[PDB]
Amino acid sequence: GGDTIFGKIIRKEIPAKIIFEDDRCLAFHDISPQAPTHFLVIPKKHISQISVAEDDDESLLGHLMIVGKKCAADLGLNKGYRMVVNEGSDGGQSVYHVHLHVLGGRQMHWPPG
Amino acid sequence: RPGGDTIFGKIIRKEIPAKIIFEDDRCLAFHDISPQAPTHFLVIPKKHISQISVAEDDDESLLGHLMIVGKKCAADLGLNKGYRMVVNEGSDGGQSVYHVHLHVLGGRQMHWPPG
Repeated sequence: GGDTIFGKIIRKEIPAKIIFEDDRCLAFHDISPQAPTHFLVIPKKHISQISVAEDDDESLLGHLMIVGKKCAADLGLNKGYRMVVNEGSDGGQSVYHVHLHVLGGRQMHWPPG
Repeated sequence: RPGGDTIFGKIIRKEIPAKIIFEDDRCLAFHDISPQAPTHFLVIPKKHISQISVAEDDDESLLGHLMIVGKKCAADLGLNKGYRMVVNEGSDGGQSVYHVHLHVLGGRQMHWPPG
């Protein structure tokens, strides 16, 4: 799981509002939401940041996006939504465990930050 | 015509020019014509998928390949302080071209919320 708060969430050591879980990822609502619906999809494998993901991680990263879009449909986001991965300081990455943001329920604007 | 006839299908088939960063059998990376950051490029599959909400379960590897190519191109472009990847879905997501595309933006501090 890793040495971050997201590792604690994976290990069920602190609570989170879990939306979906399987053997390789976990989706849960963001504790500081930026849209009426704002959740995260994270791998259970501790990849600290997208910049260090290996080629063998391709299917896992794609799995996060497929889970993300299936959860978005399940949460009723039929008008659309935005998916975000942050990397590093300029990207605004807040936890050094790879995570996919999914935001919806309001108009998302341009530029995306 | 393989890839469809959105602007991105035309770019895939070299019918409309673009500033290409990387190309392989599965995807194409090229700079955005209206950049929202000092570096702003797109990674698209060559397979036509209109939007992420209709991607199939067996598109997992392809979607992940977009992100791996995105981060490898970011490194090759010297985005050593980081970057943001964005996929827009539908009207609320701000989608304007219905051929799946991953944005990669960097070269400045990105703000929160992401739009």
